[PDB]
Amino acid sequence: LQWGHQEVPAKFNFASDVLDHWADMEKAGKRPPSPALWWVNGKGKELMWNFRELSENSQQAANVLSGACGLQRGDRVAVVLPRVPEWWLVILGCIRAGLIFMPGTIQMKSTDILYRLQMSKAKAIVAGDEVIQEVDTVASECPSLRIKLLVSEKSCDGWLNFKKLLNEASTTHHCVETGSQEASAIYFTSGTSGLPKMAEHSYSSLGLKAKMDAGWTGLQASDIMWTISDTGWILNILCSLMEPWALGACTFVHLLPKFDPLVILKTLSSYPIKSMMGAPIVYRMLLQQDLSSYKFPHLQNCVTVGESLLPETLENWRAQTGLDIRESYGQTETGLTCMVSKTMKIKPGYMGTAASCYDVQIIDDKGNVLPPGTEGDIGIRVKPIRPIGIFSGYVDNPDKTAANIRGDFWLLGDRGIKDEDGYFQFMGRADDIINSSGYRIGPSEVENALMEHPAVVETAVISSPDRGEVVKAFVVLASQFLSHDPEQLTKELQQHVKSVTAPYKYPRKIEFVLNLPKTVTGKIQRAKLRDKEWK
Ligand SMILES: Nc1ncnc2c1ncn2[C@@H]1O[C@H](COP(=O)(O)CP(=O)(O)OP(=O)(O)O)[C@@H](O)[C@H]1O
Ligand SMILES: [Cl-]
Ligand SMILES: [Cl-]
Ligand SMILES: [Cl-]
Ligand SMILES: [Mg+2]
Ligand SMILES: [Mg+2]
Repeated sequence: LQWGHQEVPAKFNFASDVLDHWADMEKAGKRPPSPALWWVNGKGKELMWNFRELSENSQQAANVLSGACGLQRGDRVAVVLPRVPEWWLVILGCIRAGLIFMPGTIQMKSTDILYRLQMSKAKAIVAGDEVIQEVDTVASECPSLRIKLLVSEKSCDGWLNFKKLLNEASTTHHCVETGSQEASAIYFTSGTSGLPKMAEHSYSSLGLKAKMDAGWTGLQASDIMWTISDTGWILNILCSLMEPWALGACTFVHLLPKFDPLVILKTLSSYPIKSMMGAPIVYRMLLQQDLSSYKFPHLQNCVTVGESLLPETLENWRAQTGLDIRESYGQTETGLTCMVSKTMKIKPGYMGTAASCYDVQIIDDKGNVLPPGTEGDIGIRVKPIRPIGIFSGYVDNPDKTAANIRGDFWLLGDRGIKDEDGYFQFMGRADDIINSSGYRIGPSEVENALMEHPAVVETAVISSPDRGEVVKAFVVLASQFLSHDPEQLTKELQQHVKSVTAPYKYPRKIEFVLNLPKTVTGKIQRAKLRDKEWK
């Protein structure tokens, strides 16, 4: 890879360097025993660890992984757990013992579990009892897999008993003196644009970056943050674990087994949660609940990431709660990239300014920095100095990593515009923009236009070969419209878009379909549709 060099300490480890500072303050009486992790299941069980208990209990976890499981420094460990405290303990265990943690969603099918296990050559899997049947259907096809570690109230033959081993383990573990650029995590990307990519992160690219970013949410040392996230995604490590614990703040975890928005509302209203992080969908769902009946005067900080925060959602939330939602932007490869900080003015439709380690710019085809107000590719300067926070590269695929470097910049693959104050506005995934008859057409606008029509339940807008190409809509019809003549309905839909947007943006092709392809997270796979359209 030719992408600069870093200015980092030789060694870094979040457990030893950040977390164990807080444990030591408590132990030296320099700080009172302060809550670190507060977990509830929504059924009347709660558990809380202070910083000393977290440190002792996660040292036990490192002992289990390194001792009982025989795992050696650099060994790769898949972690497929729901929102249970053992996820936080196991990840910390991995960090202490110098093991590469590889989190995945419990929402995975057995074919996804096979793909990840095989692709990553995982030596271990840590799972809960609701995924062990799926794991065991495919585990024999995974020749690198040596250890199956189960987190459960029950035992299963073939699986080591985490909870029992944890309790037998010493609360003293000698934390590995891990290198700042040594591999700490592998995150599989969610698969929006294609097969999941294996994104390697270092001890510093996660923990030092998080340390440097600490407090961007508005969180402070005496506060409680609720990050609402699947444990399988990078959001969970960066905001659920690292942000609060860099600050000595408490992280709040609700099992939330059904992701029920009324449960989220009740939780916010019943617990002294000062800050929350969730995808835009969380706020949208909350706005459809009865916010007159469930007040949360304690809540101060509302942040979001993952997709565009609609000005409409921002404005309704403000009206209904008196709070701002502060948007952030990034990707698995880069972590927190742009954000609206606690002190910054909120500009609806904009996702903030560069995160501190980063020179984020809009760049042209040659890698040159563009003036404000010009649409281009969003990029992070990586030469001559690669900033702390950027990942280590795609596992096994250095060609792929190199292919995203343009001149001095890492390409995010997203289009944007930067305003006069340096705020970014997201302008779509670069590969999804349609070029027809010398026009550039973004799919979101066409999709939104289509969705206004009562006939349309869901839609994806993609390029199709023609005039170079043409705008095509895939449309899932409302049941009552399936009986309509499709030629006539196509014309009616084409005419409708032509009336809400620039007429050069209308879908010249419309295909009616019964479902759209989506990732495990529900993101429409436009690439997949596009690939098939071009054949
Ligand atoms: N505030 C925001 N506004 C609009 N889009 C956002 C955003 N924050 C993140 N994103 C989108 O989410 C992407 C990062 O998502 P990731 O979690 O890294 C997996 P993905 O890129 O969807 O899958 P893939 O890499 O497997 O194709 C960004 O590159 C961007 O397109
Ligand atoms: Cl320290
Ligand atoms: Cl729930
Ligand atoms: Cl929204
Ligand atoms: Mg991506
Ligand atoms: Mg509709």
